[PDB]
Amino acid sequence: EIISFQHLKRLTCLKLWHNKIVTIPPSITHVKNLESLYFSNNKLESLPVAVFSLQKLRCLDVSYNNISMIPIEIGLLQNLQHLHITGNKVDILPKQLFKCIKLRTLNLGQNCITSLPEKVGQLSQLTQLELKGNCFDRLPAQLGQCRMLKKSGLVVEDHLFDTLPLEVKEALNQDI
Amino acid sequence: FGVFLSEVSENKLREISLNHEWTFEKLRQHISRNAQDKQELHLFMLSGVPDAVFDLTDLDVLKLELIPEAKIPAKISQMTNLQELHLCHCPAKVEQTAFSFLRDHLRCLHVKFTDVAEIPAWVYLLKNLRELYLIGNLNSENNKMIGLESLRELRHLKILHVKSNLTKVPSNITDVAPHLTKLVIHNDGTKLLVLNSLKKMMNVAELELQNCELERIPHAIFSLSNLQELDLKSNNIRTIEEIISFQHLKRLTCLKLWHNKIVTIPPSITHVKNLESLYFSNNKLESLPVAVFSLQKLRCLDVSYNNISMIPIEIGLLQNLQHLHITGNKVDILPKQLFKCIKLRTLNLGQNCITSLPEKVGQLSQLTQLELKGNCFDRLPAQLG
Repeated sequence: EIISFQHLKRLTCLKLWHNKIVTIPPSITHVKNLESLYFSNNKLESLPVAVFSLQKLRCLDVSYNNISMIPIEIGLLQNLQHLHITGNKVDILPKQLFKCIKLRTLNLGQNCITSLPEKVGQLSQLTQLELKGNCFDRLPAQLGQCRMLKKSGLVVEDHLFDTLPLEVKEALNQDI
Repeated sequence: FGVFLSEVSENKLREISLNHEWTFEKLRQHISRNAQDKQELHLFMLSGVPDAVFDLTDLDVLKLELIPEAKIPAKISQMTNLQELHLCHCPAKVEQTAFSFLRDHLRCLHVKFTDVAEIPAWVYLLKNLRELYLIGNLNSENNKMIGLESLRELRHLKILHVKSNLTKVPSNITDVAPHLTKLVIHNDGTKLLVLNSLKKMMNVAELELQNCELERIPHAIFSLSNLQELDLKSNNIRTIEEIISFQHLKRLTCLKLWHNKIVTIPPSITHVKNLESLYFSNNKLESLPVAVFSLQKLRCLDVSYNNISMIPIEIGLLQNLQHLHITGNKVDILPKQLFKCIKLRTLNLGQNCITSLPEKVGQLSQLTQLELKGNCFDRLPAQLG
């Protein structure tokens, strides 16, 4: 009962997994000091829509799930850090994460993504972006603007090391 | 005296001995590999496993080959940087208290090289696997039944891989699983395949049906919308299939097939506009391929292992090609437009005793890999320099 959580407003890192989570309630406004939430072993398809009320979160509760998007709360996340958006099917990803810079882990399995715009080349504070399962053969130029970050999940082969020998080759060769 | 006949009492001494001489000083100096630190150990000789091997903290992969025994306690819960484990002709049926940290953190394996009776079962039901390596396992149609609901259901399952069996459908009703992205199978015997796969496995980015005897490609493969394959290596592909389904699937980006019987390709190869990497070999061709100069995205020239007397005037296509490969021919002439491209990195033209090179090779100053065999090799001009 989240009216009790209105008096328990200092739950800063709520964590709970290995459970029967159907969905999350909309009253998660009632915890302002919350700065990180992460779950696992949850069954869903609908999007968590009450996330933009809480401005402080740095982790997402999105492992062992079934999801098709990241929701419209993307415009207000700035101080966030962790995205283990894993167990999904989506190709599109919204062009929003050039605004937020503090996020450092895109631990995103199961996404055969196609495009990675300026949002992937803007985040200097990031250093990690996991992906397995991909076309991995579009390989955009914004990855050339990624020398501040170091390592991705699977992309380091000669498919990216033969496209664009001036941007990404000089990037991932001056980095090491 | 009757003590020394009982074999379990001798198993006691071999277990105490193999715990004895594998100290930390001996075992921890043995670890060596480059990408991941695989603990090799002579496990065919090791009848019982050691346990001081669990006292090593930078070990993330290791291999088990020909064990009689089964020992792995929850002691390796502490060194939970492990993500995959090789087991081959190897059971380990001790696993109740240790099931949870391998259920979560371990996501991959090499469970190959068994029969169809001694098959580990816990690997079926730990819900967080990503890549399966199940080869050398002679899966008959009574052995199709061992593919059950949990590996049908589970989350992260990237790939699986099957080799050298009588199999034609190991478990393709698994296809509701959300990460089938590379399905690779070996040693087909027939041309039969199940229709449930392509309309429910909506997510394969690769497929490698090596060592088949088909000439068929699934024409109904249009449902899966992000695919970069057609691979049927080691197959007599006589004439290729209906390509307007490949016009629907214009997102074919890495099409490659060889050890084949390609006569010619129809001009529907223009239809895959998003095709950047393409390499063939081992096919009989002398004719000039027609529609090849429409593939603007290209990076490789799929003309390996076929003779050519006159290469076509199609090098006005190659703005951004990256690799040559042209092998087994006799030609001495090449047109001028190769100074258009600066993108290529391999002069890869085997078996051409060509005369010399024009000014266009001075285009490719940043190039570092040149390949030929046989030349006039007497001019060798300064545009190479």
